[PDB]
Amino acid sequence: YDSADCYLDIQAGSGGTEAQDWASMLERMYLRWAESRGFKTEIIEESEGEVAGIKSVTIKI
RNA sequence: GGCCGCAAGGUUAAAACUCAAAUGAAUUGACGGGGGCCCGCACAAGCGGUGGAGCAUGUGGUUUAAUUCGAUGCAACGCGAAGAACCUUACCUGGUCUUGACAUCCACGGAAGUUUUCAGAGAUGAGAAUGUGCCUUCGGGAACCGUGAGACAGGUGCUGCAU
RNA sequence: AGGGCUACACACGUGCUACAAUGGCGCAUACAAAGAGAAGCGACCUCGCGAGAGCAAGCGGACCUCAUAAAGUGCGUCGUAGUCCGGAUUGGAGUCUGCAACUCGACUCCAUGAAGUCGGAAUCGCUAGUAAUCGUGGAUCAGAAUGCCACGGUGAAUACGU
RNA sequence: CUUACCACUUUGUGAUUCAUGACUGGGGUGAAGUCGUAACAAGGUAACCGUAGGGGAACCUGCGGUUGGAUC
RNA sequence: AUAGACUGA
RNA sequence: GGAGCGGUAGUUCAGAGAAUACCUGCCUGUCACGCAGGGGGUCGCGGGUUCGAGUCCCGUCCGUUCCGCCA
Ligand SMILES: [Mg+2]
Ligand SMILES: [Mg+2]
Ligand SMILES: [Mg+2]
Ligand SMILES: [Mg+2]
Ligand SMILES: [Mg+2]
Ligand SMILES: [Mg+2]
Ligand SMILES: [Mg+2]
Ligand SMILES: [Mg+2]
Ligand SMILES: [Mg+2]
Ligand SMILES: [Mg+2]
Ligand SMILES: [Mg+2]
Ligand SMILES: [Mg+2]
Ligand SMILES: [Mg+2]
Ligand SMILES: [Mg+2]
Ligand SMILES: [Mg+2]
Ligand SMILES: [Mg+2]
Ligand SMILES: [Mg+2]
Ligand SMILES: [Mg+2]
Ligand SMILES: [Mg+2]
Ligand SMILES: [Mg+2]
Ligand SMILES: [Mg+2]
Ligand SMILES: [Mg+2]
Repeated sequence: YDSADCYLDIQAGSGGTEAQDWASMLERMYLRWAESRGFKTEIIEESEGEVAGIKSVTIKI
């Protein structure tokens, strides 16, 4: 699968809302890194956090 | 498990495991959709605005080689900035330098300086002339430019949760 | 050295100008305060429709310059229309600083003439020379204010009360 | 030789105790999850006790009792 | 008359 | 296998609309709730009639039903 398209799943953990914000900060830099490499970005699913951030994101790169 | 009861259940009554506390009275604050008494353009009475339009300016976001850094409820957002074409500039691209742009200090060479060409976007580099002066134990040098050290310079680099 | 901080599918904050008749425009005519000026303030005269240009006094200033204040008053006109409102945007031609206004300054002249007809939820300031409104000056600064700081002109309404 | 006593051993049925057993009831710990906000102020329907019923859940309601309830 | 909730150094 | 019903906003339902949902701006110290302004599907898929089709007709996937028996 070295040349296969990758699918990234980011789920928040310990930290609650702050963890969700950290997850949102984590996915943003992954998307920007993929854009810099030229890879296509596709938001498969994102379950927005209750207060801030997103609990879980699945993005196809 | 035993006894009692139609039943609901009552009475007697543990163990494993887990924690370093649980708890009572009182004290100082803080808070209450508790009480009482007051103050402020805080409401109430008025006047004029913003939110709709265009433009100026700042910020978040996006973009970008860079879109420099900081300020984020009131108490950030015409804020640091009482003023970015160059400079400022701390950012990016490219061309360059490496005791250095900026300081002390050692030794050596030179006055310092003032003008002309020269190739480069410029930094810089190659020259060419001009003067080569002043205090002066006339013995010195003093200043100001270069060379070679190497102790050092340098940072708008991080932490305002060390100050 | 050049470029960027001025980038632009958007959102927010603070302001300026308007949506006009308590007004636009043309003519005439009164009343202020405060402040700065020597690599600076710049008179008078001449030229340019204009921004400004040439020449050249005065002043280190209660002396000279910046420097006609506007709102106001009189007359005329416009006559309720996106208009003789509004001046965004754009084309052309210029002036000034500065080595150099392409990115990216200010201003002038001709031309064009956008939205905007009083703004939803919501929200702000003000108790007297205050609010509202009108001009003037200064710091920064070679050039670059609708921002900041200060100066005066007209000048209200309302407060039963907690 | 025989009788009596009697150990080993055999049968049936109970008791007690240990280990284990598909499944199942509650209990204790969570540096983060979902649903509410029941208690602490008069906690926003005063709280609690016994009892009965009801409800995802903390809990709600009826009857009696207490102050270990504020304002008045 | 209505009015809920603030994880973890 | 036979006889009917359907298939439409992300979902559930009407015939291109409603509720929920989703943005944006408010309120709030922040979220929720609440207020205000918006957008969102071209009718499961194909053909044919029709000047004209989500609609009418046929075929096809797709789910829903009832029946499929007597020796
Ligand atoms: Mg028992
Ligand atoms: Mg009021
Ligand atoms: Mg506006
Ligand atoms: Mg910034
Ligand atoms: Mg810093
Ligand atoms: Mg620059
Ligand atoms: Mg430079
Ligand atoms: Mg501190
Ligand atoms: Mg800037
Ligand atoms: Mg500009
Ligand atoms: Mg003076
Ligand atoms: Mg006009
Ligand atoms: Mg219009
Ligand atoms: Mg007062
Ligand atoms: Mg000035
Ligand atoms: Mg200036
Ligand atoms: Mg005034
Ligand atoms: Mg409660
Ligand atoms: Mg209660
Ligand atoms: Mg009940
Ligand atoms: Mg009694
Ligand atoms: Mg909750």
